[PDB]
Amino acid sequence: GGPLAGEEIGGFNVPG
Repeated sequence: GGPLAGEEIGGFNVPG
């Protein structure tokens, strides 16, 4: 949840 990645949908982290 959020504008980047970290969750199944979105998140707060880069997809690194």
